[PDB]
Amino acid sequence: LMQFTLPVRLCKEIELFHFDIGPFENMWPGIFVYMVHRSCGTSCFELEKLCRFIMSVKKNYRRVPYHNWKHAVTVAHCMYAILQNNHTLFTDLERKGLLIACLCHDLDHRGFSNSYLQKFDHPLAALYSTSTMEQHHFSQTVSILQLEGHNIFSTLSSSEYEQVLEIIRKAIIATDLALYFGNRKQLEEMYQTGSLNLNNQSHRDRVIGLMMTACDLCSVTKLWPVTKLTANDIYAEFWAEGDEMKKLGIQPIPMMDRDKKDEVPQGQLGFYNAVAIPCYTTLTQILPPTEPLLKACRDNLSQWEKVIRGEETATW
Ligand SMILES: CNCCN(C)C(=O)c1cnn(C)c1C(=O)Nc1ccn2cc(-c3ccccc3)nc2c1
Ligand SMILES: [Mg+2]
Ligand SMILES: [Zn+2]
Repeated sequence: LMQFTLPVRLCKEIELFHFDIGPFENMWPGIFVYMVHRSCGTSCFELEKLCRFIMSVKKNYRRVPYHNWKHAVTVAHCMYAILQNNHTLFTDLERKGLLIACLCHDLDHRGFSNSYLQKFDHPLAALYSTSTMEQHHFSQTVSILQLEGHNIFSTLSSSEYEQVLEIIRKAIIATDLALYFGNRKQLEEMYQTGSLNLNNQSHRDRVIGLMMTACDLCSVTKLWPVTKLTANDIYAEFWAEGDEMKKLGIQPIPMMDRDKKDEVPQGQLGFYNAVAIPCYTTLTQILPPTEPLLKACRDNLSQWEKVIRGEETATW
C-alpha cells in the first residue's frame, strides 16, 4: 500500500485538539487524506476518487477572508480529534460521512450571513427560506458527488449511500448557528434528566449537531496567537457585510459595524459567555475526552478579559 505520512512535528501535533494546519495550502489535501486514513481506514475510499473529490471541493471554496478552504480543513481537523478520542462511540458510516461533511460544510460561501441574503433579496433566500447558505452548501456537496469519477461512496449500497448523505445533510444544516441554541438546550435537558440515549438516532443527530458547532467555532479552542489572528479574518467578513447593509440603507448589528472595532474585546467576551463556553461545556458532558476544547476556550476567555483590562493589546 501507499500510506500517507506527515513530517515528525505534524505527525505528533495533528493529534492535539489545538493543532493549526499551517500556511502551506498545498499540504492541506495530504493532511485531510492522512486524517481520513487514520479515523476511517485506508479502504474507506479509493485514493484516486478521494483526491479528485478534494480538489473539486477546494475549487468551489471562494477567496474570502474566513469562510475559505483553510476553514474547511480546520473544521475537519477538529472533527478528526473528536473522532480519534471517542473512537468506540461512532459507526462506520458516521466515520465515512463526518470528515466529508466538515470539508464541504461551507462550500461556495461568499462571506455573507443568511440575514444579509434575506435583506438583499438574493435568489438563494427564495429557494431556501431557513438555513439559506447551509442548504446551499449541501446542494453544492451533492453536485460535486455527482460529477464523473467523484462518487467517493461508490462501494456503498443504495440504502447505505442514502444514510451517509443524510448524516452529511443534517451535519451541514447543524452549522447554522441559529439552530445551535435550541439543539444545545435539548441536549442539556436530556443529559441532566439522564434521558440521553446514543442508541436513539434522533439523539445521535443532536450529538453530531453539537459536534459540528464545536468544530465550526474551533478558532476559540486554539492557542491565543492563532485565536487572535483568526478573529481578524472573521471581522474582515463581518465588517464587509456591515458595509453592504449600510449600502441597503439598513443599520448593521454592532459586530458588523467597522466603526465599533474598539468594542471587539467586549464582543468576544459576550460571544464566549453566550455561545462558546456553553457549547464546549455540553460537549464535554456528553464526550468527556473533548475536555481540551473547553480548557482552551476558557484560556482564550481569560485572554480577552486581559485585553479589556489593557494588559494585552489586540491589533488588526
Ligand atoms: C458560526 N457562524 C456565525 C458567525 N461566526 C463565524 C461566529 O459567530 C464566530 C465563529 N468563531 N468566532 C470566534 C465567531 C465570533 O467571533 N462571533 C461573534 C459573535 C458575536 N459578536 C459580537 C461582537 C461585537 C463586536 C463589536 C461590538 C459589539 C459586539 N463580536 C462578535 C463575534
Ligand atoms: Mg457556515
Ligand atoms: Zn463554517
